Amino acid sequence: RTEKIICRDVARGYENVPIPCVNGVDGEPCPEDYKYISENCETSTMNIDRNITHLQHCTCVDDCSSSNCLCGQLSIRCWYDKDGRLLQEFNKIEPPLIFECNQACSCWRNCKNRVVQSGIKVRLQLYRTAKMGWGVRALQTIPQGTFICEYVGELISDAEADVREDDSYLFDLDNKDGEVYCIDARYYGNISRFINHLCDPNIIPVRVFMLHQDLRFPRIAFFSSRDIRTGEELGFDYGDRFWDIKSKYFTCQCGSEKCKHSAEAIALEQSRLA
Amino acid sequence: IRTEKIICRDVARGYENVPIPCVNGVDGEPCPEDYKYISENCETSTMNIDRNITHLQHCTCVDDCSSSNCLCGQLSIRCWYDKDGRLLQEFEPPLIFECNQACSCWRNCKNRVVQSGIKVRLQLYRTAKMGWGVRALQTIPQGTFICEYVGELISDAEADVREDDSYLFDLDNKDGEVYCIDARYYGNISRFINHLCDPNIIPVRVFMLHQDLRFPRIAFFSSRDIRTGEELGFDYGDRFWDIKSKYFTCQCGSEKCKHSAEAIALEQSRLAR
Ligand SMILES: Cc1c(C(=O)N[C@@H](CCC2CC2)C(=O)Nc2ccc(C#N)cc2)[nH]c2c1C(=O)CC(C)(C)C2
Ligand SMILES: Cc1c(C(=O)N[C@@H](CCC2CC2)C(=O)Nc2ccc(C#N)cc2)[nH]c2c1C(=O)CC(C)(C)C2
Ligand SMILES: Nc1ncnc2c1ncn2[C@@H]1O[C@H](C[C@@H](N)CC[C@H](N)C(=O)O)[C@@H](O)[C@H]1O
Ligand SMILES: Nc1ncnc2c1ncn2[C@@H]1O[C@H](C[C@@H](N)CC[C@H](N)C(=O)O)[C@@H](O)[C@H]1O
Ligand SMILES: [Zn+2]
Ligand SMILES: [Zn+2]
Ligand SMILES: [Zn+2]
Ligand SMILES: [Zn+2]
Ligand SMILES: [Zn+2]
Ligand SMILES: [Zn+2]
Ligand SMILES: [Zn+2]
Ligand SMILES: [Zn+2]
Repeated sequence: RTEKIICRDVARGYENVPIPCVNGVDGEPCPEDYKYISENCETSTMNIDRNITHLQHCTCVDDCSSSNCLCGQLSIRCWYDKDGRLLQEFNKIEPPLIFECNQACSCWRNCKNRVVQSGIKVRLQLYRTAKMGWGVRALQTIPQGTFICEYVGELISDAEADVREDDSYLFDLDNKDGEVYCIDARYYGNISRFINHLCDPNIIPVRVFMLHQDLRFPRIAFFSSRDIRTGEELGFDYGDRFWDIKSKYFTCQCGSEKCKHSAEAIALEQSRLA
Repeated sequence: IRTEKIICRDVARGYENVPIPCVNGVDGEPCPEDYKYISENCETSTMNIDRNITHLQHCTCVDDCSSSNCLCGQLSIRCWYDKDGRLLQEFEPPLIFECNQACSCWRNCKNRVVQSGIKVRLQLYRTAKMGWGVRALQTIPQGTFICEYVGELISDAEADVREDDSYLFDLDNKDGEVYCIDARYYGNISRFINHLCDPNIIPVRVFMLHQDLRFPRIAFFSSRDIRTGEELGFDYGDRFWDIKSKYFTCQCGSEKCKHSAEAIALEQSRLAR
């Protein structure tokens, strides 16, 4: 079947680049059972602290590439290299919080510590996969450590998440201390709502602070964990919490030799304990 | 002969769509730094703007929002944008409702002028008699968006007690409590726009990515064709000058000046008759 292009830009011009949609698998048209938003939204108010006097900020008179940058120190160091990519030694299993520079800092808008707030730069495509519904793939090579996109949706409380019927787009912010919040991309979301789980993932989520530092509401940034080839599907590890629940209802279709959540893998992890 | 020096390549530090340089060919005054340049309004207490996406009025247009059927255009009061993004008015103050994240239209539709930011080239420069001012670096057709009045959102009760009121902009909320934008400590290029009795820009209230009626945003549009080099200015209003004329008079130098010593005396002469 021909790979028809069915939307020139699912983001309707809201991103720095278009995100087209194609389907060469079945007759499903472009997905429209949600509202594309490029930045997080609220229905009920979350009362995010946006008091500018509450911000920690730097006093740098350079490009914030020195070890003197107070915003880099809020994460030990600035984990961005000169090209805006995560460093090699960056912890990819236990990422630190990133504090980017903000409107209170003395530095310029193009300092070295503003990667996520500058938006999508790589060419992505929404496409129909063979076995996992819609997915997202790269239309270019992407070096390791490159910012891909943010997990964008509706900010909700943990209590609201628990009464939501469809949890297939629910991202837990993992607030360890105090009030717990989630991003639900079911009704409002961006391209990230279509990114599938891979047991051999090529992107990782990182918690980032930009225009506010209300620690209840980290923003979720995906960075590539290795070099990604053109045409390669993007995916992150949804985590054992997700699969511990969902695997009762469906198993992983990633098809990797390393797959941890397939029907075969589940049967092995069960036949063992027996 | 004193030469003009470029003393800052961009007072906005890269936050605007274009750089806004500062020059001084008048005196020894250094680039103004007794404030924090911000490109968007800030808060220093709980304002918590209502951004509930489900409560935004929005349109369903599948075109570029150029038709009269666009709900957002229909909500706008006594004004509209032409095909080039220029504001036309009837001349009750105008009120603009731009399209937003809830509308079905694209980010580049015809009802997105103010939210797309500064497009005209402006310069902060030292004036002869009015301190710093802002002038055009290009021809600006009538109705063109110039810049937004940006600063610290405060309640009118807080505005009543601020010590330096030289940068205080009253939003004049009709229904509900009144709020103000104070650009004294945090502000953008607009904090430097002087009063002119022959003004060439006008402030217009606008809603964009929220419709929290406490906080219209203030957008300046040209009220006539402006030539390169002309100082930009708006009418600060009689309420400003009724109070401030005790302390200083208007130095705009226009033959139409309303607030010089001579104009005030003449107005007092007219009232006495
Ligand atoms: C992967 C991850 C998450 C996360 O929420 N995943 C989602 C899966 C992906 C969403 C796109 C769906 C998840 O588990 N949903 C979920 C769980 C249970 C039920 C039920 N019944 C329903 C839905 N939260 C953090 C991570 C991290 O890697 C690190 C962190 C600090 C950013 C914190
Ligand atoms: C001009 C204007 C305003 C406005 O606040 N001006 C400022 C002057 C300019 C600021 C850049 C300084 C103003 O008066 N300050 C002020 C008044 C009294 C005292 C004392 N003691 C101190 C300071 N507010 C609207 C307008 C309009 O034209 C229409 C509107 C609907 C947008 C509503
Ligand atoms: N590895 C996977 N194996 C099977 N199904 C998956 C896998 N990854 C994602 N999915 C499906 O996609 C859902 C998660 C969505 N956030 C991803 C986009 C989804 N594919 C869609 O078409 O809307 C899951 O709840 C599954 O239904
Ligand atoms: N027409 C005017 N005549 C005299 N002073 C003016 C005039 N317009 C503005 N000013 C001065 O500028 C102040 C308002 C500021 N928002 C404008 C920028 C100011 N010129 C500065 O250098 O910072 C007023 O309180 C006056 O001190
Ligand atoms: Zn810094
Ligand atoms: Zn910086
Ligand atoms: Zn900083
Ligand atoms: Zn798998
Ligand atoms: Zn419309
Ligand atoms: Zn609209
Ligand atoms: Zn529109
Ligand atoms: Zn005057």
